[PDB]
Amino acid sequence: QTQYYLKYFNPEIVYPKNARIMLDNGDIVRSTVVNNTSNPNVDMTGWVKVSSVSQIFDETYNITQSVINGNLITVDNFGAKGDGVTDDSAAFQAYCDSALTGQNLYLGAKGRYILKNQVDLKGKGLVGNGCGKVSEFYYNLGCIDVDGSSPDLQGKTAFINCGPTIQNLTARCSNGAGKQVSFIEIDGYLANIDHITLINFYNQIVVKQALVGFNFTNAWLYYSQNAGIYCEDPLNRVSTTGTFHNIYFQLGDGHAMIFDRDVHGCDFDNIIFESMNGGIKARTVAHCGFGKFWCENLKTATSKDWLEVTGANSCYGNSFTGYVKLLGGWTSKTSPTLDSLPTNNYGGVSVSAEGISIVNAGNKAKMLMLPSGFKTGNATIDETHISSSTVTPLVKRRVIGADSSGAQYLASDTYTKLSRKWGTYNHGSNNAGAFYAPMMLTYDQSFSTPQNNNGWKIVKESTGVYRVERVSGNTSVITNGHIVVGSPLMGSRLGTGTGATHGIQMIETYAGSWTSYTEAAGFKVFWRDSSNALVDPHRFTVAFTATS
Amino acid sequence: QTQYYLKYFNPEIVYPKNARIMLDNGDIVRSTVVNNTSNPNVDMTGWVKVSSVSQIFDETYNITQSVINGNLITVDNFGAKGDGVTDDSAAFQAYCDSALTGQNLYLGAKGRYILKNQVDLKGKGLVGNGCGKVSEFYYNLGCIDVDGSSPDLQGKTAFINCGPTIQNLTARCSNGAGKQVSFIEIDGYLANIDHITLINFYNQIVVKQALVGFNFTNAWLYYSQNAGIYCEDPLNRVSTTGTFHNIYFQLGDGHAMIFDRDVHGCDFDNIIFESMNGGIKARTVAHCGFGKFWCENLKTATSKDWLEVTGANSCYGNSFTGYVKLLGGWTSKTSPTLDSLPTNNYGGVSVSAEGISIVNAGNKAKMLMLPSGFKTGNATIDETHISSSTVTPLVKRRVIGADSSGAQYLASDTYTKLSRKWGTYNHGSNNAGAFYAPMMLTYDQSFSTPQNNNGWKIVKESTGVYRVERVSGNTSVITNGHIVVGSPLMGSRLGTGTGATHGIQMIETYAGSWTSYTEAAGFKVFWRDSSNALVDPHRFTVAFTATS
Amino acid sequence: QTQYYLKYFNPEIVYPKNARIMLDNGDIVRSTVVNNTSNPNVDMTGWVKVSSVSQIFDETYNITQSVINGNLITVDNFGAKGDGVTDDSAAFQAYCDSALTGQNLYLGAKGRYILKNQVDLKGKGLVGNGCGKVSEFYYNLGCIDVDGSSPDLQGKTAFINCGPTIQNLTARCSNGAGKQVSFIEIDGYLANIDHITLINFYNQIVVKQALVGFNFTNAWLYYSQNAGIYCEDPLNRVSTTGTFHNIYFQLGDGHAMIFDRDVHGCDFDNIIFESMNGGIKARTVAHCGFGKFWCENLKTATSKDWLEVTGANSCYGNSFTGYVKLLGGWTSKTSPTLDSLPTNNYGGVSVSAEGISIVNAGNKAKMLMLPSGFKTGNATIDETHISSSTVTPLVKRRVIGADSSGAQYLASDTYTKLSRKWGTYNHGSNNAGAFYAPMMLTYDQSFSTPQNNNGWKIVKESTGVYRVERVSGNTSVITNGHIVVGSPLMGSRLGTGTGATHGIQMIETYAGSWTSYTEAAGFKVFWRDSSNALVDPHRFTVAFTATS
Repeated sequence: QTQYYLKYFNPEIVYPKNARIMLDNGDIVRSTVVNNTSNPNVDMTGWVKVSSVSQIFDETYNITQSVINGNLITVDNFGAKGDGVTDDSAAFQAYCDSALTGQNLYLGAKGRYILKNQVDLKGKGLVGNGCGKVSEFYYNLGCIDVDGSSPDLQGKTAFINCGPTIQNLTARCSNGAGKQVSFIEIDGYLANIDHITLINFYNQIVVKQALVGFNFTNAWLYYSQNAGIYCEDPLNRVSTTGTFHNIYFQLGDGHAMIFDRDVHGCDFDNIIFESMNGGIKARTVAHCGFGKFWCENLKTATSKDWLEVTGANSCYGNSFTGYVKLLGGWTSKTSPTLDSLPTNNYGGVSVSAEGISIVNAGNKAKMLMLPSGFKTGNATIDETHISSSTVTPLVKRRVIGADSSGAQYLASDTYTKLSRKWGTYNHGSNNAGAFYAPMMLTYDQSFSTPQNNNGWKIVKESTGVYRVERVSGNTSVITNGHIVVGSPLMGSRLGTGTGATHGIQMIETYAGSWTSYTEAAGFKVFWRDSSNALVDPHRFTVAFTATS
Repeated sequence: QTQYYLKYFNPEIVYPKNARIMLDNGDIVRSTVVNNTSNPNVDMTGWVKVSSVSQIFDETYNITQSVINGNLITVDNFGAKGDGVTDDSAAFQAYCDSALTGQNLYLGAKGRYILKNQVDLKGKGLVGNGCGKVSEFYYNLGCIDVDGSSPDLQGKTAFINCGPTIQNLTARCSNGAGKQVSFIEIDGYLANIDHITLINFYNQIVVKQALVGFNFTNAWLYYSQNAGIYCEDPLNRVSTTGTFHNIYFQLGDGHAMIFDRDVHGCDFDNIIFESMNGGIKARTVAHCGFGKFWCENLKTATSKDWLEVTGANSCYGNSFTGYVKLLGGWTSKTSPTLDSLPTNNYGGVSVSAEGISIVNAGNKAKMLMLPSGFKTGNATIDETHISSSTVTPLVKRRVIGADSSGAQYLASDTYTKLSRKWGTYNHGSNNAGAFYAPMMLTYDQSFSTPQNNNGWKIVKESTGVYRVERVSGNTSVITNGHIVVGSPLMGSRLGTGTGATHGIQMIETYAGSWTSYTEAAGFKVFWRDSSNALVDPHRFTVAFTATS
Repeated sequence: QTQYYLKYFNPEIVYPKNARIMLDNGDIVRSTVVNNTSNPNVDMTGWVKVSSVSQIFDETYNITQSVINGNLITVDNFGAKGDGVTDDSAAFQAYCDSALTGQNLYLGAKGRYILKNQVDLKGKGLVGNGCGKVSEFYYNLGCIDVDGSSPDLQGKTAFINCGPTIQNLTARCSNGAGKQVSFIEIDGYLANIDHITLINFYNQIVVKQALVGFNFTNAWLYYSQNAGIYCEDPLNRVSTTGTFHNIYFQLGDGHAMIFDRDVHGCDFDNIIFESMNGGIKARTVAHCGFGKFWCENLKTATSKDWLEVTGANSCYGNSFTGYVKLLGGWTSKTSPTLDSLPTNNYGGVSVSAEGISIVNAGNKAKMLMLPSGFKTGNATIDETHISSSTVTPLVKRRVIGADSSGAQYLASDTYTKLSRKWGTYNHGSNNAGAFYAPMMLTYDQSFSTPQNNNGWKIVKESTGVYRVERVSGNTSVITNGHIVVGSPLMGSRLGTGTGATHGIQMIETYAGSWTSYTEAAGFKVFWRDSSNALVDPHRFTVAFTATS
């Protein structure tokens, strides 16, 4: 009054419904009741503040601005400044303690949020305001900036009790060298971590308990002092089913990842180690998948394995199925071309352009396929059936030429207990053929015991008459076989040089077995001198086959 | 009265531009025109409500709060309470029917949003307010909570006509046991589903039509009654190019995934089945990739395959290239070590620490590489050229020792139509050498037909004279070959035991072929008794080579 | 003027603290100072506008609406209309130039944002308002719509200097056919691109410099005129460590991806080419991973390789470890079954249901494993040790039958410098056995030089007496060997047909070596006629072994 509007509360006045006056601070209040005689400066019953968002409406929706302000709540709602100077830890904590906030903590649109004290997320996840490059340009636009010089953070993790989300985040530690300040603690059971950039800290990601259903992707993890990702697993729960994809570890003083204990069934792919002092370290790595790794340079170390498994025979069952690039000091115990050890191999299948190989932890056996053919780690190559119960022989087929139409002809071999052959075929005359590796067997009267081949031995029956005979228990037979008798050493083991002439006679299995069915138990060799008298060589060879 | 501000409309007054009065409800209006005589209680032409966000400005931008309220719109804008009690289905529908809303439906920051009626998304995608763990703690902070006890949802899907996005979402069905309430229907063509947690429901994800360009990742799918993901494909369009990564299926009464029909070119990786009653089931699985699976325990079943393909020879072309962990009843038809069947194999390549194998659906053939060597499923191993047209022989090289420098010496074999040899070398004297598997061929006058090896047979020419000769059509030759004659059976097939002495004579291909060029068609064998008289054995063997 | 509220500034009046009056435009101002005599129409010192959000409070937080409006800032804050008509480029630029905005540029909830001029993102990333299907329905709800008919955009990229984020975005170019308008330029070092849909444009994604730590996933890239993704790398920095997953390239006039130069250590998986005119093209592709590709139809081309590498021997070290589906004209140079070339193979390991193979770029060698066995590209298969220094022989073991318990019996072979054998065993009599490939060696007086096998030759000592002897430098020995003498050609090279009878005598290495220890240097062959007189064959064979 008169030429401006201003009226303060007057205890003599009765204010009607909708009457407006000013509080002593100048803010306008509106009476919501008839006959209002209450002083709004001490009692707001029957009054509302007109500048409150509960009294402001969006006519598009016919709701209050108060309701619209529930759409997105951030740390800015709780007084966070994000100004690169002011400690926002209390505001972050108030956010996490509030009944109004959702599953995650959110940053405001723009801000470098300083934290000088530990924040207990109380099970809330963490969502930032962008996943930036490792530069001041991005830190100034949007990040969490933990004050590593703060005495209350020394030896501690900046965020504890994180929920199942860390995403869309840039977070650094400033002035924390030597202070062992780690960034965030998150439980290993059920996590999605994606699109993060972490800078400095001791341990960047501290996994609590053990991995299970833990997914981690698209992370730039720079300058950690101890580890990018650390999992102590103090109760030895055994980590499983963790995925680690698209991670760039750069210029860390320690390792990329440290598991103090055991990891099973985890997957690692498209990982970069650039100037780290260690790759992935674990006690036990079992049935894990490893894809592409790019390992280039070491910070201060001279030589490090990209994967370091400390337990004896504790690296096994793995799939090393991406190329591992090694430059500037990195080594590998998983290459297909690596020679096997008798024990403590990094067990698994290894597949890359280097080779296709497979090895177990506790044995020398290793097979490798290369463009040239095959290599073995134990000087042995087995060929058998997939079924352990099948006891048939194998047949090998091999291209040896063409048939008359010009198509490839694959010839079949034979390798049974009784026969070794390699098939062939004459397409001119249309006849099968074969090449033979016969049984060879030598008689020598100077042997302490008779030589035996496959259940046959040679014995003297009488002067000039020798039996190539079956020993007890040999029930196998010769069927239509080939027979060659070798050269005699006469008179002594050295031989005199005199000769002799041989003939043979078959030994039947039953009466008529040979005559009628070309089945024989064995055969006799008869030796005679130039006067056709029976004579005894000191030593002689025979060669024969058990089939045609 | 003059001690407070309150003036209602008066029809006798002319209100100037910018004059303020109160509506009968107490809200202030401002005249926007000169000479205003319109009653704002019945006609707002020429007036504006001052408490509207269209009349409130952010001076930082010189725009109205109305404009700023277009940045993010959620179901809260349409009256959703998210209070764990109130049915918000009408508010969700209003959101989807609004001209103001964008591609997706969004939840507000905090809320447990109850739905008691089906929501038609009208092509909008769905974005939640967090991907939480499977616990009341997260449901209370942020989720959709479908009332499965609602009669209007029995046997139906809660959300229909979903757009190409489902993300950042926690959704449960409460009190829906036995009511067959499914969560969401989404078209198979062009989808991105990521970072979701779904709890209960009959089918959690209902795919409409068939997959193509369908990407699904980072999902915790717990307690489904029938399937985590169901694709009927009623028109048999054939699903393709679907990706399924980082999915944790736990404690479902049915399967993880059910395809009633056919799936081609899809990828499955880092999947967990924990206490399910079934894995992935399909009619046909063709040219799909399968990576790491962790399969642990069954809910009520005793034995289930992790992958179940029902069609005969309908599992083929696949890549089973991650380790499949099997615990507590899970089985597999895809292990590298599994024996092949004559038909209905789960066709594909299988690569893990268990082995490297390859098999087709409709045939017994299967090759397996292990640390020890090789195993075959059909008792056969072929060795040939990659080209089907090449008809040269192969050469196998094998390490047999060292050369004089101490380097590995790989010796070469020979396997042609006419020669079987294994090479060697003497590095002391610097001479090549070889081991031989000769052709063997036996004459027997008791044979019904002459024995033939590779186009050669033995025939009697005259008393004591035999030709080892080429049959009609055999145009192959012996070049500088080795010849051994075997032992004679005289007088009868059994043999008398008398002997005989042999000599040979070559059979030339043309005049001088042997004498000048060591080429022969064959050779004659001459047999004589101890008086040097020509004599006829009943049966005898020869062994010879076609090369030196 | 008593029946409404309106008072303008009066220079005669002294306004107390909290007094309210109207500016000449009608907006209310409140005095913040005592004794206020300043005209708020020309000087706002000592006054505040009551309709400003700095003067509106959310009592839930006790903060101003101004603070809450810092939670999310979009292009709408800078006057963008998103109305499908108005050019918003100036608003987008103002956003990027503002001190108030964070790491990324954001779109408002709903809008089709027209851009007629280039926007310089100034290092900000780009976040849209949804990743939609390729349809007007989604463009109308939320997208960037670049006006390709704008002369100022011809031959240019619409967005330059993008930060490390492109996500949640739909962007099209309208009316740009032939105008070479590209969408966005982003640096190759440190990027996360995900959940995007791009429609038309010349190059959709223009990578500046070279890839490193570049992650790209979940993209629908339709109708590009030249390339979905283009990387010039003008300085030949060499691209590395880029990931390209879940990309659907459809109906482009050019290629999916074009690298003008070199790519190392990159990963490509779950990619679709549908009616493109080219796949991935690069100069050099080194140590890259390729997973599943679905290649179906060409737009106007007749035949195209899914991967096209132009440099000679510049495709090497790769992993082709997913199935590549080829339909409607697409071809491949990476199939396991493809025959090798002598040079310019697409080098790498290839693993799918088609086969398991490995090949290098610059050599014919290629090994392939199939269900049937093995195939080689160079007519050769090697078998050796993984270690290059090991010089022992190998032993091959092969199933040939069963032992007496019915278990598989694997027999061992022998292949040394001196011995070729295949083992067997008689489980009836419990005796080992063997099949033999002996050394064969022929004497021929018509040879210009003696035949030598493995350091042994045959020489005439005297009439009828021949030495099978070691040549100079052969220090190897026969130990308990088998000896077979072959058939004599008498009188001439052709032979007369007369015979002869042989005997042998060993040649010792030292006195008693044979007699006592069965060690020999060689052996003599003695030939005699039917009168027992020494005689000289023209030619004869021997066969012997160096071991028993």
